[PDB]
Amino acid sequence: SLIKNPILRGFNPDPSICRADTDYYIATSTFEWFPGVQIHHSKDLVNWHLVAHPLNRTSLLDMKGNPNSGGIWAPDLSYHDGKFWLIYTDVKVTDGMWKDCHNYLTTCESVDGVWSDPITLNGSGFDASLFHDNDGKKYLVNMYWDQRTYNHNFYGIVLQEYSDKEKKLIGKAKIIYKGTDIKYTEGPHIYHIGDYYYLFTAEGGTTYEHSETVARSKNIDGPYEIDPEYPLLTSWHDPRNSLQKCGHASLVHTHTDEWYLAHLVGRPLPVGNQPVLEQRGYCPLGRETSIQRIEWVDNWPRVVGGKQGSVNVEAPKIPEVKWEKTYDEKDNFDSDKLNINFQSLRIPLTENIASLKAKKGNLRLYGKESLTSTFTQAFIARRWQSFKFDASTSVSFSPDTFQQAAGLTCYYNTENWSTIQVTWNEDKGRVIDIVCCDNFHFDMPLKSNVIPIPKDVEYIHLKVEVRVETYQYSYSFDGINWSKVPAIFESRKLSDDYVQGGGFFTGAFVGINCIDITGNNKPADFDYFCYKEE
Amino acid sequence: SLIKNPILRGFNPDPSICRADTDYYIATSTFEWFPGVQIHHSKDLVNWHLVAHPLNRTSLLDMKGNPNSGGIWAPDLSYHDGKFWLIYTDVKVTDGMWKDCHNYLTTCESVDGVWSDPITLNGSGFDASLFHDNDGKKYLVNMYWDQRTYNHNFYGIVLQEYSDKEKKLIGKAKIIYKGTDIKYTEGPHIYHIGDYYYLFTAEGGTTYEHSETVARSKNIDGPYEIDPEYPLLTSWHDPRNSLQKCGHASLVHTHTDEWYLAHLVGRPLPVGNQPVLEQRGYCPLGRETSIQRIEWVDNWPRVVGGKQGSVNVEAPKIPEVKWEKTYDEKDNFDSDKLNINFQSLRIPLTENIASLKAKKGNLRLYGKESLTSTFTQAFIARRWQSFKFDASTSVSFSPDTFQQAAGLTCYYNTENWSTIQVTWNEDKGRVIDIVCCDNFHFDMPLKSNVIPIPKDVEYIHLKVEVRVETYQYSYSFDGINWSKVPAIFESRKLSDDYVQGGGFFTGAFVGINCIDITGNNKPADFDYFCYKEE
Amino acid sequence: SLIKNPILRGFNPDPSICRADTDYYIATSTFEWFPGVQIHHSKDLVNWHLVAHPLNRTSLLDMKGNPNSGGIWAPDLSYHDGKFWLIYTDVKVTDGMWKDCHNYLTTCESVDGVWSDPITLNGSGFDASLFHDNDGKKYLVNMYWDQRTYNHNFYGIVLQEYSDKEKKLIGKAKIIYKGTDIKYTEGPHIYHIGDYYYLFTAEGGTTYEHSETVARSKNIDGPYEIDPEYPLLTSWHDPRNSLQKCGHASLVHTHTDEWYLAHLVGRPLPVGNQPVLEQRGYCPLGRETSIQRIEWVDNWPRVVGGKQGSVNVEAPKIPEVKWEKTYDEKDNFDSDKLNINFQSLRIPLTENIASLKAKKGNLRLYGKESLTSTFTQAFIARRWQSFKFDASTSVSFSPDTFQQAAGLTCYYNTENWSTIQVTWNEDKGRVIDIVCCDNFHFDMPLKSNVIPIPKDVEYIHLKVEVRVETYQYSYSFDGINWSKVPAIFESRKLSDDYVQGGGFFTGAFVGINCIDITGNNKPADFDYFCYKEE
Ligand SMILES: [Ca+2]
Ligand SMILES: [Ca+2]
Ligand SMILES: [Ca+2]
Repeated sequence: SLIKNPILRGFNPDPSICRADTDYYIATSTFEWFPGVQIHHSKDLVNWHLVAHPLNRTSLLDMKGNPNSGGIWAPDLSYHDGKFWLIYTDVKVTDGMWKDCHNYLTTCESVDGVWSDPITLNGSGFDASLFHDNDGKKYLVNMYWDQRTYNHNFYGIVLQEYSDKEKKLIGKAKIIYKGTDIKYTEGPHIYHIGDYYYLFTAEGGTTYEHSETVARSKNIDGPYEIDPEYPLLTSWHDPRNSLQKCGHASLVHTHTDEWYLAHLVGRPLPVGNQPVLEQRGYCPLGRETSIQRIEWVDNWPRVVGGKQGSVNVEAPKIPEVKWEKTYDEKDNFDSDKLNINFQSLRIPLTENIASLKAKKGNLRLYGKESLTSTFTQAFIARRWQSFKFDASTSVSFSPDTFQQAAGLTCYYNTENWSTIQVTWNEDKGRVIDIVCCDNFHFDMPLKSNVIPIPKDVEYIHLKVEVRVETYQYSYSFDGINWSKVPAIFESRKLSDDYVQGGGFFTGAFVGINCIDITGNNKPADFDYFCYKEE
Repeated sequence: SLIKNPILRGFNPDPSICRADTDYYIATSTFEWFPGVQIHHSKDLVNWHLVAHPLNRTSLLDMKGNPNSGGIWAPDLSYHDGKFWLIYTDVKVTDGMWKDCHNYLTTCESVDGVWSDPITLNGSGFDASLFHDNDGKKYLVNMYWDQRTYNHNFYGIVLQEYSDKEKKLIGKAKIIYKGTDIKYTEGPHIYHIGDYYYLFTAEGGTTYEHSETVARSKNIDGPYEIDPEYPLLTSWHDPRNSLQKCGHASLVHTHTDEWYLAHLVGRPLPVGNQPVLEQRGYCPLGRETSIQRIEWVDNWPRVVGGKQGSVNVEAPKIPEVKWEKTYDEKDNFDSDKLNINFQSLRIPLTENIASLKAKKGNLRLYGKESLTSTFTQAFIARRWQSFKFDASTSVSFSPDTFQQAAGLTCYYNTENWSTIQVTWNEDKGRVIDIVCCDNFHFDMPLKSNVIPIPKDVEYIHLKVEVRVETYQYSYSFDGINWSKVPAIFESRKLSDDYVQGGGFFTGAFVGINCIDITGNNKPADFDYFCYKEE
Repeated sequence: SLIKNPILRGFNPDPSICRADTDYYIATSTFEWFPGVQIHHSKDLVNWHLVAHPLNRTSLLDMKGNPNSGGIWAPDLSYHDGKFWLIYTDVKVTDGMWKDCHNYLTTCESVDGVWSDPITLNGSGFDASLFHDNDGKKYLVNMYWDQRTYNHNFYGIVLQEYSDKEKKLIGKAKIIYKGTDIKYTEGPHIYHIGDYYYLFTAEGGTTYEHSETVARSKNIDGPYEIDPEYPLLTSWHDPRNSLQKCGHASLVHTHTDEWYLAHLVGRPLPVGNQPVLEQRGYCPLGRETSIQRIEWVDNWPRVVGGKQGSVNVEAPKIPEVKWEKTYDEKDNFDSDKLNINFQSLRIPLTENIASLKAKKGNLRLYGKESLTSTFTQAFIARRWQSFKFDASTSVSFSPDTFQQAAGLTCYYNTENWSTIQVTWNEDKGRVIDIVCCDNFHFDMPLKSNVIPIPKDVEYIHLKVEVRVETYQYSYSFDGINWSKVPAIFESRKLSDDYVQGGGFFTGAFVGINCIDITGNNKPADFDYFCYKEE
């Protein structure tokens, strides 16, 4: 039938699409969220399911203390010589005149297997991508960073041979391409198709000015000619399109000899009765992945349906394979494996932080550092993947100080979040309370009007109802009757477009956490986690 | 004989003084600078020498990724049962509603020995201090942090028994004191002298409003009565005093039965013809350590000469012992022990970052991340310890891209520094250039007028002349004749008082670094480092 | 009965005290509020009443378009040769490197009479003051402004002879005094007492650093020796004193041969459990006037009871004379003279803006510009003179567009106010709504929850209840039953200490206004204005 974009919803940027015989994979960036690199699978490009996170051990990925929207930027997944190859970037500095980062290569016979110890590559820029040429040679391309303050930082595309035999980059690196006048030249992928090397790049920056352009050359070294009809993909000029920020693309040639282009987009909340060119939108689901049909004209790729990118796209000629949901709407924590849709911040969880074993049918979180910490948070979360949903939990917790809190949280980064918590007060004992951070402005809007929790309540039920432009928390002591808490939040405030700083690259999550400042590691028992889209 | 304050000059805050027989030691905080905790020694309290940094391995101190002015906050050094005890704090969050941190205990027979594996304490607040009572019991006191947004964060002082036998805190923790109306109640120390437990606290915050106050109780638990003459120590009311920010003190009873008080101070640059109450001063030497003489009146300690603190103080009745200087004014790097006055950022130096062995008579730095990175900088530095000095070095470096640079740097934190570098330009090849960052605003003021370096120059000499309110760099190709580079910098911009953010707790350094963004680890060889105070 | 400071409450800064035989007057500055210069009168210094505003016509005072806290700065009232002399300053630029202003002289045989057409003086600084020497010569003193960006702006005090015969300043102006290291040298007054000319000056700026110092000379010309014990007056060093910002004084010698010192103060709102040195306070009543006793020691004046100034001060040896209240708690607008405690912004009211004749027993305000206009507002208001009070009104108004609004307002300046309004909405007709501006951040907190007004309600009753740290509006359709509108405001946000910008010199007002953007001048009739302190 039809592909319906986005195919990968909520936080799923920088799609790297990869064909392995008749299997299709997209790797997306995960930034500070662990484990690293989401890999989704499809047989038909219409239906997708989340199946792996290769970077799942400290030896592959060490992001303790990483800044928000540092860590895993755009990943590159390829398949060649009977194995998968993953190029990844760990970004350590996300703002200023430098973007210190490190690029690595790991491999694996399957995407869900145990990936090899990483090979050190370079760090001259992010967006490293591995090209396997048909003569058996291999090359890394990446953007080359120019820190000089009076220059634009995006110096062009650097190319260097990689040797699998020597496990290193070899020979000299060369700038092969400088990009167009749109600039922000990044995301390089090379494809050798017929008589040309095609160099695909993202341009314009990952905002509403995002695009993809194609250039081509008879030789890998260039010089590359820019498509006369550049860009290939962009909706910058069309503020009304459902898909915005169209860029950072990768190309696949299906086994059915068809051509598809994966790319990221943003889908703004309704902007309302406001100037359409000035207010391009807020995107709480972050950067999602969409896919377009490609046709060839005069040996240049072209986006079918127009460069703005379409929502409803002609599917390839492949019999459909639908997938079961990869989570239960109500997760009862009856398995010793945490659901693949849950991630934690920066580091691998250990039994000292989170346990499914300590108490059957519960997730026990042992309190760690606050919601503001870039080190160790006892906190697991999953993506908002719709503008309307309910998420909920119930938690058993016995705090005896305000330094202890456990609850349900909507979270973007360390200075942009809100939460409803079970905590403690000197005069009222156990209470429900609300805390939030709006671009590093902190508030507790209930003040003294916290809600006392009766001593005989074992599990406090906590719910968030996300309703497009706003959301609100509720609680229940019996799991049947719910009371609203009078604090209404704006969803746009958990968006790429609202958050401050050089790194604005993830999206809204909802999850559950336990804070214990005292160092006593107080446990909170969560009986379940629900997430139901409407 | 006179104690001439400050006794520990340049960045040396939060002094914890400790007597072991006739040896006196002061520990000061080091924040992100590694190895952690400076220990100075003295026989006479007049003459001090730097002798140790106990926190010198990752198992003791792991600050990779730590924020500026996180890491080691005020330390606590004591001597008892024939060994030294060091309480220390690794702060992970330096701003906002929380101050996530962790307290640890380590021990050693000597201050310059190999300190034992750390014992885990608590994290309810920083400023942890270990009190050894005369009945063989031991207690930890620290500040208790209240995150609640409508409350002052400084909830008071918490007390908990510590068991050496069990290697842990035991029993219940209790708040014992809430502080005065000055607030910012921190730096708790308990001394059991005669019939009272005395609780010393720092209050007012470590700015110009800093003070020390004393409270006393017949029991360790309280309740504590406050000195009717509080504070014990402060120069807030006297903006003309040479010593400012007088607070965070510790008390020593000398072996001669006299009483002295170590505390931190700031010494402002000249304020010039400006309102003396308004412009209290900028302190590029950070917070330094001074000592006051204490006398007793009605069982309360009192600072001799006035609570504002005196810059010169009558020394105890102990014959003078002077110490050899701990560095050479010209360090020729002919030894394979990096001088004790050099520190590096956050992590232990390895042979892959810095080497004295690779080339005899040289410090080789293998290029790592930029001056804005909280991860791995190939950068070693020493404190500004005077308002007027020269420092210089000479460097052999062959950069082939603007992503490589090595040079001489004045540095406060990742967003406050300036540097003169040997680097490369497309058109002129190897050149001398200036880069700076002023509260995260970057500049390269030479623009195109960078200084070409002749191909036959092996070592480029670089120098900074610091002259109280301004400093300026110059360079030499022969080691004798110098040319000034026309960028004049303001010393006040590398001061606690000027830098933005919640962590402003270090001081100006001067050092040498090598940046290589490419990942090639290009070596720079430094033939010497000179530091000479005028 | 004691003098109970402040003697002039609410916004009443820069007291210039003046004796005329056995009558005592104090002139205070009015900035943008018209008519200009308040004059209060007393027989006994204990009891004061408001009696005049000299600057009540455009030819004396034209402030159309003046910036906030521009206009009438400190005035100077004297009595010599059987008449009153008023020096006043019209400030046109309140921030940046200049303080463009103009000084004038007017005279009158009585404070409440018709003052003479102004004589043009100079513009070299504000705080001009007319000194009448005992030999018939007269002199103007003022501060002399230095705009140079690398200098403190306060160059010192300039002296120049003023000729009543020629109606101008004659001879050369000369700098006679440079001030102390406190700087912000301003507010010069000269008194020839015995063998000395005493020059009193304000220093430190009109914040918590405010003070007064005294210097003396045998000649009017200097050189002036500064009091060894300076300052004469300040509470800077005592953050707990009820009177703060003590400075900008004037000295009076009573007919009973006693000496008193009028000066401004701020009285902060309770600061709560917050650091007392850091949070010195917010003053919604602006700068008020107090009076101290002076005694003489070694021919230097000294404040009786300490430099900090006392709240309750011993009265002079003059029989008590108490005054009638100068307004009715409930003003029914039955007189055709608007009460003396009402002022308007910048310009004289005319019949086209406000009328008491149009409809007897009502104030009719004919709609003009918005609350953000520095030109023409149909808005009359009176000072907050206590931290606790109720003010109310009732209004008849038939808006037919959201461009029309009439109501009750708490107001500091064009970008700091709030109001409850009768206005109009497309779907609901006449409604009550809330508007506020917080340092130029505008909000309408009710959003869609406006309150419909029944068509049959003629007068809508509007009230504010000010209760120390907060205040809140209510309305009543029957004048008996009031309902609170759910929007709580912070009184601290209508204070000198909160408002942003270079001019922060007035204080909180409450009044009534009518806005009609359409240009149709729609009338709003107000039946009464109530102000009741408790
Ligand atoms: Ca369960
Ligand atoms: Ca050497
Ligand atoms: Ca009336």
